[PDB]
Amino acid sequence: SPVEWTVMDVVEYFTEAGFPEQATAFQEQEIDGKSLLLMQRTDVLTGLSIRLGPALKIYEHHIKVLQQG
Amino acid sequence: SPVEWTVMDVVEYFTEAGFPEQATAFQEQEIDGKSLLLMQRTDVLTGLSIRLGPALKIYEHHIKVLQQG
Amino acid sequence: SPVEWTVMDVVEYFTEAGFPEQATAFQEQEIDGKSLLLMQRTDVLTGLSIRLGPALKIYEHHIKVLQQG
Amino acid sequence: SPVEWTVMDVVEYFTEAGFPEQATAFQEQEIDGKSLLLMQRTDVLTGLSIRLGPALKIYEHHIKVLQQG
Amino acid sequence: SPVEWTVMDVVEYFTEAGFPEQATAFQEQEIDGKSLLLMQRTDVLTGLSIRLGPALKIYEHHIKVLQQG
Repeated sequence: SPVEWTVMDVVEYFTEAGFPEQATAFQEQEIDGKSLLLMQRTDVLTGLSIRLGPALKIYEHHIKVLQQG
Repeated sequence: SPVEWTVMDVVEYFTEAGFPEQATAFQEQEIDGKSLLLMQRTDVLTGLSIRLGPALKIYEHHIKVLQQG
Repeated sequence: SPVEWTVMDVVEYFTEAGFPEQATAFQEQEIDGKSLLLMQRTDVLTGLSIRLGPALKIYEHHIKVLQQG
Repeated sequence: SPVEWTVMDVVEYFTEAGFPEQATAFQEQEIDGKSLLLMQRTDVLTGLSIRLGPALKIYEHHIKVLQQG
Repeated sequence: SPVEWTVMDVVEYFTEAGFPEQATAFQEQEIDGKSLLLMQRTDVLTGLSIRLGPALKIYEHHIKVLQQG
């Protein structure tokens, strides 16, 4: 079902996961669930224009978790 | 055949494929079919100045598909 | 343990370590101890906007050491 | 042999090779024949500030060919 | 002994090696001998804000040589 998430679904997920400031970057880059499942580490860390601290946790604890589950 | 595509052909491909806003980047970077078949992942995600969501699908389901065909 | 360090704990650590000018970058990027243990080499050298000389020592003699201890 | 080419020699080569617009970037970056033989793929695609399309051909059909000869 | 070099020692080295314009970047990035021995290729090519041609020689013929000697 993550593969079916809209951009707004992705924004809502990261808002509810505790990254409401960084969630808007997924809207800015038009990242839906299908694109989310295609992202690699450098895409999150350097491609979203977000601070490195949250970016590291967004990838390792959510994007990577989503791609593996 | 992609290898013979002009820059106009590459722009038309991504427009017809549903990326009309991103197709502009292929004109800006003067990417013909021969250059298209040389592109790697980071060239699409960071070399076109396009949004990451569309860039991820452009590489995975189009540039990669054309190169493997 | 480092995994529980706050952002201000991280800034304090690098201040005591002799990088007080670079310590502000960890505050800027909101890097706590959990984020610190997720960092890779390029994150320190290109993601903190600090000088390269201090960045190389910060990674080799502190971040690496903390991740390996 | 290319290893002896001056910066101007490199500029004239790419001018004669059909990349006159991109040839000035080798003057800007002060790339002589010895530097040319040290370049890797990302150096051409991101280090010359040239368009991606021409840069891909410049690496694949010229710089790589000179390094492998 | 290279590991004991100060920042200006490094600046002096690259000036005498024939890179006086690029030697200033080692002062700007506060790179002493200890930091010089930690540098990798991409640090020289993208982290010093120097022209690519000289940067390629600086890494291959000097920084790599010092690290291996």
